[PDB]
Amino acid sequence: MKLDFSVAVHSILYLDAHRDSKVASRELAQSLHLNPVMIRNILSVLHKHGYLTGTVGKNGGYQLDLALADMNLGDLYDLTIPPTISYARFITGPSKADQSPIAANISETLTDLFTVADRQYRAYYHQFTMADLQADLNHHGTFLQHEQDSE
Amino acid sequence: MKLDFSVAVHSILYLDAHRDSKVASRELAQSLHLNPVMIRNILSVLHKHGYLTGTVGKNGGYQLDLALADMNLGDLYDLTIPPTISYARFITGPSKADQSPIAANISETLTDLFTVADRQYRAYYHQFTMADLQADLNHHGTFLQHEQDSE
Repeated sequence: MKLDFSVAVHSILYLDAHRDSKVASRELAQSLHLNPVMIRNILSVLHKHGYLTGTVGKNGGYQLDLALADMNLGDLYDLTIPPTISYARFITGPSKADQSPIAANISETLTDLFTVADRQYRAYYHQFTMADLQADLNHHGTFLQHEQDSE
Repeated sequence: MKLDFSVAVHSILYLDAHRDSKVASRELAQSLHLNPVMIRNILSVLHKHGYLTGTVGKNGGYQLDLALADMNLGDLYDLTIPPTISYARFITGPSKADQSPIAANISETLTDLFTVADRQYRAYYHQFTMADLQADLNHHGTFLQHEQDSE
């Protein structure tokens, strides 16, 4: 399901190359090298949130008529890979009085740790747009250079 | 397997509370609420890398004789959850001439994107030590306050 971000990125880029066209799921799935059943949900999510138009029926399909420069990459990431609230699967000890100091406190400490860390991760993508991503696709090493420049 | 970080954190904290003792896997597993078979590997990894001593046999077990202040949290994170090099499972298109511009370039662009983002994530933990983590366990909200102070 973390594949969803790439499905969205790849689909937006594909639609940007074919702005004169409605593109059905089957055509997008060919390009993404996926079963349509596996991308249908993401295309629907992008449609519902205003990324894509989506006419139904014969010769219907998805179409992009907005600018990549207006699509924050972090907004896209956050939509396709929504933030975790519960980190319980990654935390040891008990679940929710004679808890040991460690057992009683570990879940709240790690939850805060992982949540802050995840905000720092997600902050990275918010610096960029889909136009930056398209820039990198055309001139490789652009993200790597941005990292060097920041360091 | 991302549970491994918490297993290591929790085990180090447990051993810090019992520095007069050798603690066998069975005792640690009781505290972590895990089967010993599931923590044996991490305790071995921590031992091999100098975190813990580990005498074998009757009344043997693990023992901590180093300072939490000397254990970088990011070093620990990186050891227990090693960096991904291949992001192929999270990337669409083809695998490694008539590739479309998008298909030919997406894997390298997303790989760079995800790799840089992951360095920014991992940088977060490198700011702290196990003594900071123990501080938060005893006074909750310490990591949250550090985030506010940074903002």
